[PDB]
Amino acid sequence: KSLGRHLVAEFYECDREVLDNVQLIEQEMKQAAYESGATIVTSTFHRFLPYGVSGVVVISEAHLTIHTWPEYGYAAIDLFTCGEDVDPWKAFEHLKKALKAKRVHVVEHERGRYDEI
Amino acid sequence: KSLGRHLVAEFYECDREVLDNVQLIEQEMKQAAYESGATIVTSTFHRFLPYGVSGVVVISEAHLTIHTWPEYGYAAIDLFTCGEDVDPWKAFEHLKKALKAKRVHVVEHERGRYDEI
Repeated sequence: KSLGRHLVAEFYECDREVLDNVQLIEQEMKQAAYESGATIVTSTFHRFLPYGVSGVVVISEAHLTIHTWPEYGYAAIDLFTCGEDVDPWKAFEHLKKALKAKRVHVVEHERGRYDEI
Repeated sequence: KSLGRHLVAEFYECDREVLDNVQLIEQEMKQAAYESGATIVTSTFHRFLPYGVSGVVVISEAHLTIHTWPEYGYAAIDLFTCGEDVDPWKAFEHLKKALKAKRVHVVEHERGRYDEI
């Protein structure tokens, strides 16, 4: 149907200690990419004091990104995967559990629809 | 009304040679980040084989990403920016021009709505 599947997710009421832990966030993001069966290309995570954590796990022709706002218990997550063998929802599940999100809103986009290309 | 603005764009019928030029793509992506008013934290580009370029420019609490499919003249672009000072539509303009897309579809998402946070 499409080259890739992309989940644009809003995570609310997360564990704020976790959202402010850059080493833990990177760990859980890499674990999520593994759960989805994705192949990791590179991974870069950082936390600059005035903010929360930001990071990206670049995968084959796609990416998993996260930007956290500990002060609001909120996280902006994007799970973009390519290939019928890579499931964005597996990454979503692991992350939802790891961040202890109590409320989520997710929009799923078909990136590169075959009838559009 | 929200922490950030997010453009999910589909670029069709792009200059396939540009889509497969990893150095040029990197230049236009960082330049697009400049024109939008964002602050680049880091960036990482990789070329997919036999064809394709992947890249992510991490900015303050956000990101700009691109995944190209030269064999289809298609590129999946994401322009997520935070702050009233950064406008994702400027990056879009620069990229539309750089890739010479002849048809584009863009969805704008509000990431982290204040009324939800």
